[PDB]
Amino acid sequence: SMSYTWTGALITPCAAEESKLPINPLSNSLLRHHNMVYATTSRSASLRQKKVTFDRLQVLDDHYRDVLKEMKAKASTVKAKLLSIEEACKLTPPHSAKSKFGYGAKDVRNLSSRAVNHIRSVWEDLLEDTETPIDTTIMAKSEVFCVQRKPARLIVFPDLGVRVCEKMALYDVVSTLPQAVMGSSYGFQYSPKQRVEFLVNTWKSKKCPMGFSYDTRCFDSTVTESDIRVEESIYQCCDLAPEARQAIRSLTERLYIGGPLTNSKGQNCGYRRCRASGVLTTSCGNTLTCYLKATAACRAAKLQDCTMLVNGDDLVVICESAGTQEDAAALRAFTEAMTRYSAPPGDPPQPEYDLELITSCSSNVSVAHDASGKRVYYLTRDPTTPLARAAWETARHTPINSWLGNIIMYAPTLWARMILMTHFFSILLAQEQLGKALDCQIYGACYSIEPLDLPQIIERLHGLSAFTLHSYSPGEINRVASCLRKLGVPPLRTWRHRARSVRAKLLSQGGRAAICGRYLFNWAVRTKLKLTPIPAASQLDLSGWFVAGYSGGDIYHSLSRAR
Ligand SMILES: Nc1cc(Cn2c(C(=O)O)c(-c3ccc[nH]c3=O)c3cc(C(F)(F)F)ccc32)ccn1
Repeated sequence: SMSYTWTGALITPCAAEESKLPINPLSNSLLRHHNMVYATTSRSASLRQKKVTFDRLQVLDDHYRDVLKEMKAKASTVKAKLLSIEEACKLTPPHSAKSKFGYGAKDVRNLSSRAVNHIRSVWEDLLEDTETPIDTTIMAKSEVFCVQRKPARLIVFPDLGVRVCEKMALYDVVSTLPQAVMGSSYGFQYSPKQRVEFLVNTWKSKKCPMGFSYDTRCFDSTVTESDIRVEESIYQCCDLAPEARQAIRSLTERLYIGGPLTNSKGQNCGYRRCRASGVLTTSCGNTLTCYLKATAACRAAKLQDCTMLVNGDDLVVICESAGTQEDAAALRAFTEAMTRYSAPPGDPPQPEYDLELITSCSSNVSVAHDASGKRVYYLTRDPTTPLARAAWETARHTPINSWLGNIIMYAPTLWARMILMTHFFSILLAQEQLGKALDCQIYGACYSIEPLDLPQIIERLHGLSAFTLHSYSPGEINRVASCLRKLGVPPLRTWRHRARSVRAKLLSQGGRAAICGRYLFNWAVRTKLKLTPIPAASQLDLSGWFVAGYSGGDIYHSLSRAR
């Protein structure tokens, strides 16, 4: 069937859309080639519509059926809980899109009578009605990139009342079931330090390793109605409350498999028969589907001792090499099986014989040295998109601060330490906003974090070595330096000067600011301060941080204030 059908009504914006990076003094201190930075808008939605619209031909075989039964046997160990309305309301982001039924996210979080009454009526309707397609809104996503232009991605999501109900029926399932089924292959259970440990240990565990990343073209569009019902067959192996079983059945038929698309103007836009990007099950569903297809494809290809690491549609496979020619042929056979399963590649996969050459989750393993000169593996990535987005976020107040998420996840990197920490600490200190909580996203969930808590967060996620790395690889240094020239970012010598300045100011303030000056900026001075474990680090409650993926799932993970 066609992934989408369209009526001809346009994908419309709800307000004015900015596509150009503003010319602002603060963003210009970071990045001077402003014309290279752009934001996607609904103006390019028709280009995206053409790309995502195609017929799927799916052919399943015994390898696929065998893997599925093995996955279901593991899912059969899970007992999932129904969340109460209050628990589901507390998981709603404060700025989540308001309902069309007269209430918004603040009303949901406050358990207002109107929000609660409407959520209760939506829940009862899921229990009673197994068939009526649930309406969804389609919007073009506003995302920032550097030139060389991408068309806007499309987001499809149901009303606020439905999203609260999805959490009630499925939040516990999507949070616990993926690790139960996929074990060590489930990527979202790892902090960045654990992910690098898993990759390095997996690579080193092979007698002669070969690895490859597999990029599916327009993954959500390749997901079939059969794939979504197969995904439901896995959820149904859980021990579930009867209302949760019915809600999952109803949500699968009325929402997950497909449904009508409405634009921001309320006009009927078309019909979807593939994965919706904005539902609670998107991450879990994509991860399970990708794992199932790849596991089965590995068997069809006769790839030996395969270890997968999956996060949504992002897949990396590490296996036992059979020689370059045999691997080359087995990888073509893997791609052929993935294509039969309706997961064709975007770029054909390439066999890799060096772990640092593999790019997975846009990131690669690199090596630096700690204070003792000991090799430390860590994950890095090309800093182009992070810097372009940090420039945008400096010029415009944005709901999600990718710069903050990037400092947290890429804390050991040369570019996060020298540029992002320096730039934002300098601005926030000048604004007396170091203690102001900002929103960022980790594995798709929203967190409210104060920049002053960064040292202890970084220590937990990466270890104290995140504050001592030096002797970065020439390849990593060249990539950063070349990115700075391309974007017109001041050179690393300028960042060192600026860091010494903000470090001095931070130390002069004492308290949490001085801890930031000591730990975050020790790289900027020859006279190193002694770095010991931060007491606050062991006290941090990072439960929920690296458990599961929630992209598009409308999840907020910071504490709810009492009432
Ligand atoms: N492109 C992708 C990424 C993922 C998963 N993912 C995300 C994500 O946005 O979900 C981040 C991630 C990066 C920055 C801020 N917040 C985050 O969550 C991240 C960072 C690392 C690491 F390299 F830093 F370890 C590894 C995997 C990561 C899944 C599918 N496609």
